[PDB]
Amino acid sequence: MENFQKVEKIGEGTYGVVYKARNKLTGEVVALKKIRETEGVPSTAIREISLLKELNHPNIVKLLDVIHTENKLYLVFEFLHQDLKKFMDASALTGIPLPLIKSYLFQLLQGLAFCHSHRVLHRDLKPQNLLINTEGAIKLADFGLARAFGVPVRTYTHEVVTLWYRAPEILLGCKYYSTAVDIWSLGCIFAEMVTRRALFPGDSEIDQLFRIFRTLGTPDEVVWPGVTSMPDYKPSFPKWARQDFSKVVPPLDEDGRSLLSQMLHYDPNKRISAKAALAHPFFQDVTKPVPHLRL
Ligand SMILES: O=C(O)c1ccc(Nc2nccc(Nc3ccccc3Cl)n2)cc1
Repeated sequence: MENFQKVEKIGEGTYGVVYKARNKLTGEVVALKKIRETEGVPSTAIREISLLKELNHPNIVKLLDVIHTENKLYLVFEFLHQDLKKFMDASALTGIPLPLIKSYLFQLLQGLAFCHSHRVLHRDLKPQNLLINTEGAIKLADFGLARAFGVPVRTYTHEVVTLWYRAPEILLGCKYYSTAVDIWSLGCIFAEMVTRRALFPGDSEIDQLFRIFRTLGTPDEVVWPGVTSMPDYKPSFPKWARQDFSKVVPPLDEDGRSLLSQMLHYDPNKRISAKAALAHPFFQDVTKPVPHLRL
C-alpha cells in the first residue's frame, strides 16, 4: 500500500503473508499481514477480528488496525524482534537454557489464559507465531483467525501447512474445538524447545496422528471416552502401547515432564487449563532471563 515503505517479507502463515513495513508519515515499524474464495471479504469476520483490537496483554502481540480494502484484508501488528522458530534454529547447537525455556512457557500460558478467559482461541499455535524481544518477553500472534474466518487448507495459493502442533481431536475431525487445542500445541512447542526436535513431525494428517499414537499410545474409551465415535476414528487404527515418558523429553526434570504430560492428555476435558498450568510446581522457581538474539 501507498502508506508504507514496506521493508521486507517476514514470512508466510496459514492465513496469509506477513511483511515488515514502515509507515512513511509516522515512521513506526509494524508487522503487516495480508489475508488472501476471494469473493470480496466477509463482513462477519471483519467485526470479529476488529474486536481483537481490544486485546491488551503483555503476552499477546498487539493488533493495531484491521483494514479492509479491495479484496484484501490487512492486519497491522506491533513489530517484535524475532520469531521463536528462528530463535530455536539459532539455538540448535547449544539449546535454549532451561530457565529461559521455563520463562517463555510461563509467559505463553499467561497469554493463553488471558485469551481463553476472553473466549478467544488460537487454534493455529506454532513456533512461527510466537514472537520474542530482546528483553525476555514472548508474545502470541494471530489469535481468533480460524474462528472468524473458518479454517481453509492453505493461505491462498499452494502452501504446506504445519500439522505438527495439531491437537488429536482436530485430526480425528471433531467439529467443535475447545481451548484445550491451544494447550496441546503449547505442549508440543515446550517439548521442542527442550529436545531441539519437533515432538510429532507428521508428514500427513494420518502420519501426524500415528506419530502421536506411537508415542502416547493409541487412545481408547478408557483414556478418552467418546474417542471411538469421532468422525475420522477407524477401528482399524493400529494399537500401539504408550511409550515410557522419560524417553519423550529426557533433559526435562520430573516437574516439567508431569506438566507436559497434563498438557498432552488425549481427552480435551482432562487436558490441563492454562490457568491451572500456571500453578504447576514446575514454575515455582520461574525467572525472566534475557535471550541472546542475533538481529
Ligand atoms: O524472521 C525474522 O527475522 C522476523 C520474524 C518476525 C519479526 N517480527 C514480527 N512482529 C510481529 C508479528 C510478526 N509476524 C506475524 C504478524 C501477523 C500475524 C502473525 C505473525 Cl507470526 N513478526 C521480526 C523478524
